[PDB]
Amino acid sequence: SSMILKYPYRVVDTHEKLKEAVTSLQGARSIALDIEAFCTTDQAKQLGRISLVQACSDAKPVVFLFDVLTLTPDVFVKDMQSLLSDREIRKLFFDCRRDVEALSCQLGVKPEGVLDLQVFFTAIQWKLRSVNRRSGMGYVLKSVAGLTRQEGDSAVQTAMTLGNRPVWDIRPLPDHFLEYAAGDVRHILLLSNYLVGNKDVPVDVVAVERLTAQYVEHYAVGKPVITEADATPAEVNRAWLERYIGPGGGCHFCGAKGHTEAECFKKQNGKAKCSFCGEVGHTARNCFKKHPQLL
Ligand SMILES: Nc1ccn([C@@H]2O[C@H](COP(=O)(O)O)[C@@H](O)[C@H]2O)c(=O)n1
Ligand SMILES: Nc1ccn([C@@H]2O[C@H](COP(=O)(O)O)[C@@H](O)[C@H]2O)c(=O)n1
Ligand SMILES: [Mn+2]
Ligand SMILES: [Mn+2]
Ligand SMILES: [Zn+2]
Ligand SMILES: [Zn+2]
Repeated sequence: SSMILKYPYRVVDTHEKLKEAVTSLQGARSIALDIEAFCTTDQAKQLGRISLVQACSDAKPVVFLFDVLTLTPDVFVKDMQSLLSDREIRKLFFDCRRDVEALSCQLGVKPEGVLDLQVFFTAIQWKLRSVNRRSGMGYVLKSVAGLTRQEGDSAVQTAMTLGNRPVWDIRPLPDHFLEYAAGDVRHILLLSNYLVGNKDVPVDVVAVERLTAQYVEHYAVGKPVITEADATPAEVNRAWLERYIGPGGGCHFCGAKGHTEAECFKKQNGKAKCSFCGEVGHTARNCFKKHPQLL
């Protein structure tokens, strides 16, 4: 878990390095994936030109940064297609919608065996609280693993937030861009250890796989997606949650949707609080301090 965050990045920008990277990823059970794309003038939904594809698997302690721009999409696809198409190797994503659209549109490939960890988290929230909101990476790492992320380089982040320039076109890439690019795939693989193969997780992995497959089918159609699967960008389709995860949950104490019994203020505020000694759990009439004859 802690070891994954210390994986160094290896830039893959030659045919020789690509063949070696493929060989490693071919022996994996799970591969975390992400993309860095050109920032657009529109700042649109559809990702710009693919610059990097980031990969980090369980087979080797390393983050591959595939320079798709240098290699070209044709070279990258020829060596990575069957790997991406192999359903026996799980492809991990954190919000896969735009990435899947980009892989379909720009690279001509639809990945198989996809698991979307953002959707996984929302599916847990649906099961327990009838909440269909998508949460950011920082929130999910905190909530699931207890970690607080460092946060990205601010000059890198400001350049992306401005969106007046491609940013990821420039070669060679400076180290603080390469480190920024490598960050999310480390976090994704780390999250999979907490969410996948864990009996305390109240949703089955196969159910989230099938829910993720609906996203992949919707977003990998060989062309730009006009109609979104979700009502707003920061939520998950409720009918899809109903179908693949089941009914939404709620508080077992007060009956309300939006929180669990462990978070319930009505439960905690409703407990007996001793007016004489202040302790929760008994009243003053049953207090041993106030009434030592009881002890
Ligand atoms: N405009 C938006 C707003 C949110 N989102 C998604 O919803 C998540 C939660 O965003 P908020 O932090 O705004 O709640 C983001 O991490 C992102 O995946 C999006 O993709 N587009
Ligand atoms: N943690 C929480 C959150 C909400 N609640 C209660 O649940 C009810 C409905 O919650 P919302 O206000 O989120 O809709 C309210 O009566 C609120 O006080 C609670 O008792 N504990
Ligand atoms: Mn992404
Ligand atoms: Mn990223
Ligand atoms: Zn409650
Ligand atoms: Zn007392």
